[PDB]
Amino acid sequence: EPEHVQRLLLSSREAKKSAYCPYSRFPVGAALLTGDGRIFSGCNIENACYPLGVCAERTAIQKAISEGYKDFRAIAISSDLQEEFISPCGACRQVMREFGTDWAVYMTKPDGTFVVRTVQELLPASFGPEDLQK
Amino acid sequence: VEPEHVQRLLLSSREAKKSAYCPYSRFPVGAALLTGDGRIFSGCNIENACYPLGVCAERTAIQKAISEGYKDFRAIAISSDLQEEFISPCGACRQVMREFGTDWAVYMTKPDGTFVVRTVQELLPASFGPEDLQ
Amino acid sequence: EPEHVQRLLLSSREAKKSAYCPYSRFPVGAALLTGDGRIFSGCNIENACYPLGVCAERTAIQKAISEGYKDFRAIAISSDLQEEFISPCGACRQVMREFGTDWAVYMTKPDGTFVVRTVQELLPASFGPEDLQKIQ
Amino acid sequence: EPEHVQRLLLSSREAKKSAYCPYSRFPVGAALLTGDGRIFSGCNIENACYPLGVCAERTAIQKAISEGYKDFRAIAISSDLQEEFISPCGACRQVMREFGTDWAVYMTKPDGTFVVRTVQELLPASFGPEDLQKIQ
Ligand SMILES: O=C1N[C@H](O)CCN1[C@@H]1O[C@H](CO)[C@@H](O)[C@H]1O
Ligand SMILES: O=C1N[C@H](O)CCN1[C@@H]1O[C@H](CO)[C@@H](O)[C@H]1O
Ligand SMILES: O=C1N[C@H](O)CCN1[C@@H]1O[C@H](CO)[C@@H](O)[C@H]1O
Ligand SMILES: O=C1N[C@H](O)CCN1[C@@H]1O[C@H](CO)[C@@H](O)[C@H]1O
Ligand SMILES: [Zn+2]
Ligand SMILES: [Zn+2]
Ligand SMILES: [Zn+2]
Ligand SMILES: [Zn+2]
Repeated sequence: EPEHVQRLLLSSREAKKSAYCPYSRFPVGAALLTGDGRIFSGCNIENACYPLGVCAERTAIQKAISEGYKDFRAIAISSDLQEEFISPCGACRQVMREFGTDWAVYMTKPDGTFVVRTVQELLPASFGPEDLQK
Repeated sequence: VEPEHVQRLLLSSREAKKSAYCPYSRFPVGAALLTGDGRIFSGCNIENACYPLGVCAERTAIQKAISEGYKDFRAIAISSDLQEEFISPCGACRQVMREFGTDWAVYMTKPDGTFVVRTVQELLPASFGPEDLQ
Repeated sequence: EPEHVQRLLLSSREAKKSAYCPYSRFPVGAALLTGDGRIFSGCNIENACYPLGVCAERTAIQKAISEGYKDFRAIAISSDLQEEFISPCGACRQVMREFGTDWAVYMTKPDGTFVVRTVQELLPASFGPEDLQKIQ
Repeated sequence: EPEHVQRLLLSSREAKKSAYCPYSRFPVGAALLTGDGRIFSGCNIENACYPLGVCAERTAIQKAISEGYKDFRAIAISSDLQEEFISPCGACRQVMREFGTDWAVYMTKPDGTFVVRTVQELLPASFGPEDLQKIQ
């Protein structure tokens, strides 16, 4: 829905302002839209020990889940990288996939252009909960 | 930390634990942190079918706080369903805590409300940190 | 099958025996084939704190890199799932991609059947070194 | 220094040469001594996505486990930092603890000086395997 898309894209851009990224100096914002229209946002949060950082998409998803929301319709991602749409890393894709494959990922540039792909399209033939079921 | 803030933290952590996404371990964890200005942020563990892609309660709480512009932390309380052990932060959580200072308090609780309190410094002595990269 | 595929399949199946997986009871093996024909094995190694585990594919890659090998041709993955091909998680795909998009992932079943996809296919529109302007 | 200490320190220093760290430009080496005398080396291996990196200590431990070794006597860590002994991060401490608390961590400087602490001392009142035991 055009109302929700625009709010989501702006929320992702705004979330970027809170990024804690003194090591990469590469800020990332994300915003997730739930089934009932609520938006949760997040940013990357780095650690002196690089592996202990977290991505924007996961900050947003983790916030939503902690507040009792597991039904996601879309997630938008923003960065300062001008030359390419910001794409989720594989770890973020796997966390997205834990909560379904059919939902939309908006990969943006600072100028407001974007491309959309589903979680399924971004993580084909995925490992998932089904592997551990039965 | 005032007994009133401690009680608020204990209740917040236990309440947050109810939202835990942990179908793999069936080991729910909640956490609540207190900022300098008295705001409380809570979190829970959020697991993934690929075990390494989960996140701990403490980090969900810290990441939520940072995403909303708070990096000044006074205390964090942790809750679990383990009756016989105080719930202790894993080393990754200790390292994320340490990114935001060593002097603050960690309340490791039991379900009955008894707890052990230690500083981040005490839990992670001679720590790796931002100074290693200066 | 070609000799190198036979090698990948056997080494990956063997690697699974070393899995440290008391929590999931889901053992995974991986075998990584380098450009010069050397195979590096790996397995999942879990931790009481679930997020601190590592996957088989990353164990294998990390072993190869630590020994000075960065030219990877193929990696095979093995599990105990008889009725599913074992697929790499997104984190493993991202680590694979750090070392290139143009190499093969063999997703196997215990009966020795498999599906092959490239890293590029498994991680379309990949985040990577270009995002940090490291390709210069 | 005892012969096994000399070996640990030299192997850890040598392991640093293999570091894949184009993002931090902060190379780390580790050397893990098993009960039977075998040394496993490791180095940090970074990723364009910073969280997908791995530390030297875990590279070494994961290699050892993958080859069937779980009895660890000591681990030494090396870096290019002259001003500070290189200390393991909390994640590495937690992985060390999965395999016991009574063993030794040598935190070194490039000049060969070091401080030694046990895993227990570096990770007091630790979360561990017992937290997840079925019967309590
Ligand atoms: O937030 C992100 N989302 C994408 O999925 C990948 C990249 N990032 C973050 O960008 C910085 C550089 O890797 C890191 O801080 C990293 O976590
Ligand atoms: O939230 C946690 N806090 C402590 O730091 C460690 C343990 N956990 C969580 O407990 C489950 C079992 O490892 C996992 O889901 C794990 O993330
Ligand atoms: O080794 C793996 N490779 C694939 O990328 C994903 C699955 N795994 C491992 O399987 C167990 C369950 O998630 C875990 O121990 C997990 O790390
Ligand atoms: O290997 C390490 N051992 C210590 O436990 C912590 C630091 N590191 C590594 O140093 C770089 C900067 O955080 C990173 O590549 C990081 O993984
Ligand atoms: Zn990511
Ligand atoms: Zn933890
Ligand atoms: Zn994996
Ligand atoms: Zn480490």
